[PDB]
Amino acid sequence: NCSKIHLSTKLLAVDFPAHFVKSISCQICEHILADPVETSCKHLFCRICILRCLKVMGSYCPSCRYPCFPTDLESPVKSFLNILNSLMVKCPAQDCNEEVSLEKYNHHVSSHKESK
Amino acid sequence: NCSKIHLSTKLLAVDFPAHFVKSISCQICEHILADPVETSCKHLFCRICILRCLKVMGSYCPSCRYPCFPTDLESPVKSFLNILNSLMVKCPAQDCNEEVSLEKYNHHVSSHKESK
Ligand SMILES: [Zn+2]
Ligand SMILES: [Zn+2]
Ligand SMILES: [Zn+2]
Ligand SMILES: [Zn+2]
Ligand SMILES: [Zn+2]
Ligand SMILES: [Zn+2]
Ligand SMILES: [Zn+2]
Ligand SMILES: [Zn+2]
Repeated sequence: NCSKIHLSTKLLAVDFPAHFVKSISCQICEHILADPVETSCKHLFCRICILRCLKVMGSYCPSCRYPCFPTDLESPVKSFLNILNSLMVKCPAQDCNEEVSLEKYNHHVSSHKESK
Repeated sequence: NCSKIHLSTKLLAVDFPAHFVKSISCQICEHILADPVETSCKHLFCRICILRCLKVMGSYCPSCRYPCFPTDLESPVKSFLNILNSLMVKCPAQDCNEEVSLEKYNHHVSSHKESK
């Protein structure tokens, strides 16, 4: 599943209120939004999660069921992207006790020193 | 009502996704949270809105209906307060076309020059 490529909200460093946690999560897969797109109805989903639902399930929003098309998919406003891209997350790599921002995460994972 | 003392979310400068807007709103009055407190169940309400509901309605969370007491009411985590206190809002005073942060709002309103 997308769990192999997406981050779980339980990796969030900060203990945020539940509705806020929900606001930065994909409304289909429930992971922290990865490449978020916004429907005409202002709901959020990872670009891949929504496109698949529109195909296999129909042209309706998974959240509210209002007509939804791939061509309607935009990027969330900048200020929202800023809040999301800044979330601090606890890296789960064994013995690593480091917390990094969502935008700096992939770099942190890669930069991890391998065994060899 | 609290509408005389609370700000409507339609005064928000930025057009945020609906679930995020919901996250920074009082789950009882629906205004932008004013002096937010968090229930044990991680839900948010203006300090005055929740205490009245606990009195007149019962000791249960308006959002989820899980037992709720005044003594359980804490302040939201700091990082959440930072996001909330920074929201940009469009002052509705006639001819004023100024946008200011939530924490600087009361100062902006007061500093408004009167007629006289
Ligand atoms: Zn996912
Ligand atoms: Zn997703
Ligand atoms: Zn929708
Ligand atoms: Zn690490
Ligand atoms: Zn209110
Ligand atoms: Zn309220
Ligand atoms: Zn609750
Ligand atoms: Zn003004």
